[PDB]
Amino acid sequence: SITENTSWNKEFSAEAVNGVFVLCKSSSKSCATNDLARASKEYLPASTFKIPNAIIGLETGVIKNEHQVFKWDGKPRAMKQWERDLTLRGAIQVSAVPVFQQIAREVGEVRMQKYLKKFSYGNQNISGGIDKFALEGQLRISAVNQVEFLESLYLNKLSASKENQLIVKEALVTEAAPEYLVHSKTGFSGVGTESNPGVAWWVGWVEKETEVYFFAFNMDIDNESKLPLRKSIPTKIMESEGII
Amino acid sequence: MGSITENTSWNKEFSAEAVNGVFVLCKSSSKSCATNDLARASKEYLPASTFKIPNAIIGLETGVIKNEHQVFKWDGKPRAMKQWERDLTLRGAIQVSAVPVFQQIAREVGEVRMQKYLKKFSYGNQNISGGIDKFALEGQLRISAVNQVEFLESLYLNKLSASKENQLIVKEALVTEAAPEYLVHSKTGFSGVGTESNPGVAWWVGWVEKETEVYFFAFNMDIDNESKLPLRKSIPTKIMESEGIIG
Repeated sequence: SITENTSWNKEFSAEAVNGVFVLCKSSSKSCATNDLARASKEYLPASTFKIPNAIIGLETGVIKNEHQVFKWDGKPRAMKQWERDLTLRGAIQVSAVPVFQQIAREVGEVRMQKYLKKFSYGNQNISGGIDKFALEGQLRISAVNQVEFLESLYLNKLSASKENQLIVKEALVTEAAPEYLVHSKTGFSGVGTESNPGVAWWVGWVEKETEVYFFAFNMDIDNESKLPLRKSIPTKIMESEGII
Repeated sequence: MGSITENTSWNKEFSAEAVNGVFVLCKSSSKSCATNDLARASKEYLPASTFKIPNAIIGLETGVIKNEHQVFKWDGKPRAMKQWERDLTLRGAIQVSAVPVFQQIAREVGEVRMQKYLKKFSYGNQNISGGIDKFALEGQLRISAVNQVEFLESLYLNKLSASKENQLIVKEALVTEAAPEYLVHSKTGFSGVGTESNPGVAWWVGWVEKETEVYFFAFNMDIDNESKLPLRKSIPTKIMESEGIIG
C-alpha cells in the first residue's frame, strides 16, 4: 500500500526538482509519497548499490571481515579522497567506486546474480560488465524496492548472516543524536545526456524513540550544483513530520 | 595494551577548569597509550553507567535481552528522571543511562552469571557485592582508566567471551557521533556528587575510528558539583581535537 501525500510538494516545487520521496513508518506495509507512479519507477542505483554489494562481499568471504582494510595500490583514482587505505565504512562513506568495483569482480557474475535474486533487488539486471552494471549498466531499482530492501536489512531478514547485516548497518550510520539515529546512503549516476538526466539518491532509515521510519529519495539531475538537494528536500520533509 | 607513556602536556585542559582527572588515549595500530597521569590511570573507580556496556553484553548473552529490537517497557511507577519514564530501545536506555532498566537486567542475569562474565571480561576488581542492583553505582565494583581501554579494545575486536553478534549489537548502541571521516563510540558515567573530602567520579569512555586507525579512550575526574559534569566530555574532546583525531 502506497498513499499519495500532497503536503510535501512545496519542497520539490520551491527547487524546481522532478523527484520522489517514499517514507514508511514502522514498516513497508504502508508508505507515503508525493508521486505514486515515480515511487515504483526504476532507476540506476549508483553508489546505493554499495549496501547490497557490501553484504554480498562479506557473505562470500571476499570481504574477510568487519576490520578488513582496502589498501590503495598508489594507482590514480577518480577522486583524491579515494586515494588512501579505507575501511568498509570509510569506503562506503566516500563512495569509493574502485574499492567496490574490485569487490564485485571477485564476487563475480554468477554469485552476484544469485544474491540479487535472494535480495529481490530491483530488476536484478547485472548485464554488461561486472564493474559498472550499477553505474552505467542496466540494473534498475525503485524508491519502494529500496525501502523494502532496507527494512529487511534493519530486521536482519536478508539472506545473509545476522553478523554481516549488523556489520553493514554500522558502516551506514551517518547521523547520531541523543534523540535519533540515522542510517543512510547517497547515490549519483552522473549528469546524464541529451534530455536524459542522471539520477541522485538518498536512502536509509531513522530510528526515533521506539519508532522506525524507512525512507528513499530520488531526483532527476543534469547539474552537479543541484546535488545537495538529494538530502535537503527529504531532510526538510522528515524535519516537519517530526522525525529528525 | 602494549605500552603507556605519561604526557603532561594535556594538563592545560585540566588546569583551566581546575579538574583533578585523567585521560588515557591509546592508538590501536602502534599499541601505545599516552596519559597525563600514570598514577590516576591505574586508580579504580565506580563504573556507574559505564557498566551499562558489559551489563548490556551480559544481558544479551544470557538471553535476558532478547535482541537489539527489544523494547524495555515502562510500566508507570515513577522513576528518578523524566527521561526514563518512557519505553526505550537498548540504545535508548544506554544513551539516557536509564538505571532502573539495567537494574532489572542485572537482577535477571543474577550474581553467579554476572560474576562469571565479569571474570571472563577482566572487568575491574570484579566485586559485585553491595546488592545486585547497585554494586556499580554505590556498591563495591571499581575499574581503572587503563582497564576500560583494554576492555573496550576487546569489544571493538569482538574478542570478548560473548558472541560477535552480541558485541556488534552493543557496539551499534554505543555510537554517539558519526561523521564521514570519523565515528565515535562512547559512554558516560556519574556516581554522584560524593561526600565531604571524598568527591564523586564522572566518566567518559569509548573509541574513535578515523581513517584506518582506532583510538581507545577513557576519562575520569573527581566531581563534587553537577555543574561540572559537562567537563567529562569537553576536556577529552579538546584533547582529541588538538590531537587531530576529531573535528
